[PDB]
Amino acid sequence: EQTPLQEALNQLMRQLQRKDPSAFFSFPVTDFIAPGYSMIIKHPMDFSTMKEKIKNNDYQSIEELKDNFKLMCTNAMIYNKPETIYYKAAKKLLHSGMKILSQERIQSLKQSIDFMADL
Ligand SMILES: COc1cc(-c2cn(C)c(=O)c3cnccc23)cc(OC)c1CN(C)C
Repeated sequence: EQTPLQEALNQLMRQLQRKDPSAFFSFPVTDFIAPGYSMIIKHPMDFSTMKEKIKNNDYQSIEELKDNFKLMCTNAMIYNKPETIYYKAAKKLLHSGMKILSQERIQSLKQSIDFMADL
């Protein structure tokens, strides 16, 4: 049993994950695979945590999910240097994600979500 907001967040989530076919951003970055990551990135974020926040109804607006998505890409652009494949994939993912999470699309969903309340 999910609210219209939760289901809209999951559809956007699945569309965002299709822009990351390499699964670079599907799971948290550990210190084991990236030394000093916990000491450099103060607010780590990844697709798995965002999906967990959706299922626990932690997200309030699509904008909050969009803020986490921006944080996810910018984190990779701080820890990784501009030549790295992680930096370049994060830059491309962020740009694609901003078109998906555009104010135009966030709006069509806000109306449909609202129309599913108050009968
Ligand atoms: C959690 O798992 C993975 C994380 C990364 C990964 C991501 N980001 C954003 C980074 O900045 C990063 C920085 N240094 C080293 C690694 C990463 C890469 C993976 O493989 C290439 C896997 C493993 N498979 C799921 C694909």
